[PDB]
Amino acid sequence: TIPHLAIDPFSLDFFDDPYPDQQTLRDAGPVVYLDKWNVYGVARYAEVHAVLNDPTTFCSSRGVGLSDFKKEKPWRPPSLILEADPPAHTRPRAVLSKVLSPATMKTIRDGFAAAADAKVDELLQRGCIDAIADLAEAYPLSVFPDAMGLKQEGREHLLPYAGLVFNAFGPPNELRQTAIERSAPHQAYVNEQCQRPNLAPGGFGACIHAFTDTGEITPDEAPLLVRSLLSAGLDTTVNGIGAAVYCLARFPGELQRLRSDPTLARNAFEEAVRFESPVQTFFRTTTREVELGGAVIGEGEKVLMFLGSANRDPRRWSDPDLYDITRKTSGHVGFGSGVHMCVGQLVARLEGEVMLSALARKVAAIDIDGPVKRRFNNTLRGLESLPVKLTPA
Ligand code: HEM
Ligand SMILES: O=C(O)c1ccc2cc[nH]c2c1
Ligand SMILES: O=C(O)c1ccc2cc[nH]c2c1
Ligand SMILES: O=C(O)c1ccc2cc[nH]c2c1
Ligand SMILES: [Cl-]
Repeated sequence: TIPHLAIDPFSLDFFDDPYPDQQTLRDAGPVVYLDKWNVYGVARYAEVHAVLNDPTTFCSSRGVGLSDFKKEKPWRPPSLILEADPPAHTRPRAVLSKVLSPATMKTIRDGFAAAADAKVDELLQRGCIDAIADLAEAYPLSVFPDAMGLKQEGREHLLPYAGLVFNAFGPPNELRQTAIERSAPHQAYVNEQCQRPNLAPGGFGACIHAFTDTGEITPDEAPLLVRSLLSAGLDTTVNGIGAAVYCLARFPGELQRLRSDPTLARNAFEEAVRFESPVQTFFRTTTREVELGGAVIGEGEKVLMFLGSANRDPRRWSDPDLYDITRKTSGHVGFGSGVHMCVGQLVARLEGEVMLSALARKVAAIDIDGPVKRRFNNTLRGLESLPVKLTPA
């Protein structure tokens, strides 16, 4: 018997306060059935980790949102990387892994760190700033579109295009419907920027298109791979940085430990990813009967993984509701796990580290001062507005 729960993890009330319900999702049993969306769910670390690490049984090619692409029309042409299984997955994965490699990171690191220090110096001139518009959004907007080689015009579409992508993995609720109704101008902007003549030399976009020259990908595949980094590579980093600042603001003792040792920046960012989990959920579809958490699930069944919940499961983590910058974070699933584990994670940690290093060296206190506003999305967790006073060191 699988416990049935009436919890809607894509409701606004859930997003506004997910932690009691994520507890119930873990504590009802290792596998649950959600009445609202007629789907099975796993919320504990053990099951989440196990499902991510068996892609043959728990496939991604039938979609990693609620929609089963074997039965339903995808809202757009599927991603060649996220919505593919090995072996088809492997060549696109290899392309993007090379494009966002450690060696690539070394070549852009100094520019990113200089941008982050300039950003923080400038916020300190105003003092009262919005840690989302002025920092978690503005910083990645200042580095990532340029690292891609995007033109200046139309960049206002990038944040809402990714809200659309992340809303679309959800169930058919109002967030998802309104996003698709409003999608056409964002998709048109992204489609044009995926084309080879629109991507500046030296940037990730042109680097992807250079794989056509050796035959490693076709000219039809290359724009779809650029489209993956424009879908996945901005709003996630915005929300991880936003999380990290919100954590440092709510946990003033941790900000003082980071000031005491700025080399903790990279880990303080990793721990914000665990603690907030910007990507809260993904689905897989079984490709055979499987025993999961003691229950036998049939072939062809969607399974929802609660990544945020797994990252707070007291089965795996000591004091999971505490933000601890020296936590051993290795093994969190905020970037996934296994063959699809975030191929952009070094870009994310690069941005997060240099920004928290700049904060570590320049700022003495971060105090929330003004109303905090959450942004609701089917898959992304983050704030719309976080008004803070920054006190210079
Ligand atoms: C804090 C920031 C980020 C978080 C939390 C995040 C989270 C994730 C997660 C959970 C997955 C696994 C998907 C699955 O298992 O189905 C993933 C994969 C991926 N991420 Fe990220 N990511 C972040 C930043 C980035 C960036 C900066 C980029 C690109 C520049 C990126 C590009 C991708 C792509 C293309 C995949 C698909 C990899 C695959 O299917 O093999 N992400 N990400
Ligand atoms: O043009 C489209 O909307 C569309 C939607 C779904 C798919 C699946 C492969 N091609 C598509 C195009
Ligand atoms: O601040 C924005 O422009 C904005 C608009 C829509 C979304 C959807 C996810 N993040 C957003 C930011
Ligand atoms: O390949 C993509 O288009 C894509 C879209 C969203 C996500 C979120 C994690 N990885 C992604 C890849
Ligand atoms: Cl699209």
